[PDB]
Amino acid sequence: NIQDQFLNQIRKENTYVTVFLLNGFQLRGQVKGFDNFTVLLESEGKQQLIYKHAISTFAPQKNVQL
Amino acid sequence: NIQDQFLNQIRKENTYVTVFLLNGFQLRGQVKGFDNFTVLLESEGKQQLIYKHAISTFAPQKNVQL
Amino acid sequence: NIQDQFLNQIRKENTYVTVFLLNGFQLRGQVKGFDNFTVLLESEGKQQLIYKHAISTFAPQKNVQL
Amino acid sequence: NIQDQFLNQIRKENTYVTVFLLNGFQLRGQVKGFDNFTVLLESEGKQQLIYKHAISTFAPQKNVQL
Amino acid sequence: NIQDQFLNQIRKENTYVTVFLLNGFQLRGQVKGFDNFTVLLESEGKQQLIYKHAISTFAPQKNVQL
Amino acid sequence: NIQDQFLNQIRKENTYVTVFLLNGFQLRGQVKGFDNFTVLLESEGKQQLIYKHAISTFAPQKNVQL
RNA sequence: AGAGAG
Repeated sequence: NIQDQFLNQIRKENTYVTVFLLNGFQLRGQVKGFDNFTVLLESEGKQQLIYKHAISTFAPQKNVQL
Repeated sequence: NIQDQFLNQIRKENTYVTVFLLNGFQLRGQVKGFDNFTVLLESEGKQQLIYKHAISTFAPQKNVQL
Repeated sequence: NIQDQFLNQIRKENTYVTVFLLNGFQLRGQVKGFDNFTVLLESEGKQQLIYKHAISTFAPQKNVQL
Repeated sequence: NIQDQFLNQIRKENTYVTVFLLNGFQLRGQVKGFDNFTVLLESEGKQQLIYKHAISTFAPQKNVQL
Repeated sequence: NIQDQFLNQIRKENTYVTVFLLNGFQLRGQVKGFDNFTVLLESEGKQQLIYKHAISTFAPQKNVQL
Repeated sequence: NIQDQFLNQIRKENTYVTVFLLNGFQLRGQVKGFDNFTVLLESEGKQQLIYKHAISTFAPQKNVQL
């Protein structure tokens, strides 16, 4: 499982991440949680629960070790 | 399971929530209930059954306790 | 199950619902049936079979009891 | 199962159908086949295999008995 | 199973096929193979692995035998 | 399985692929890993985790053997 | 957030 490798690191190394969404919107934050369906993003003040189905791409601040 | 503590908790506390849809359209209100597939939002007196497949992000009012 | 309650109640009541589609399009009419994948809507004497995957939000005209 | 009722009739009564798609495109034809994933449309000369996932709505030429 | 006789047959006969994507973009070519999730199209010398979730419609050259 | 062959072969060969996204967006880089849900792409020293649900087409630079 | 595909 890359996805889970990727995301748990980005989570415990508190990396800043841009989340690109399906529509083109770009969100920036830190991942504080994830399950099979959803990502929990700390992003500009707020806790936003993102549906994985609406995410296109994670562009990390610093590249992850996998 | 974060999705489900997120949703149940913002439901118990009538947190005011911004739901952003996949299309960009954004909706505002409170979650009356949810199941596997759908989120019942009240939106100023009014009921909207939203499919979660049409939902991108929950941005609640202040931060819940997970 | 909120979806099925919500949806059998609007079918029963013969409620006028706005169905916003994923593209923003809006239909209106009344529900005549559903299954796990589809909603049959009458909208001006015409039956339209809508897939639930293309639906965003059902906004009914009087809130529902569930 | 409405979906299958609907579609098998529209198929054996050779009804003309507009298929509205997720993007708004409108296609017109007769259903010559369907499986769980796909619809076979006779539509302006050609046999087009449509993915159900890309279909929003079937608007039949004459309303179906269900 | 229509999808699968459709695809295998247009693959055996290098039928020229218009694939319309979900976005409207349309692509033209021949199907080299397919699996559960993906259609290998050759498109003038060139290989494109397309996810079927990104595909709306197959419009082949003349009509195949199903 | 064509997808996994296709994709392990471009990962092996270190091929330059264009990945067209569902929105039309184009990325380019090379595949470093995949799982059943995601592709890890390096595109200019940066790792991007793309979901397969957001991918339309992988257009590689030299056709693949499968 | 009222529908004809590069």
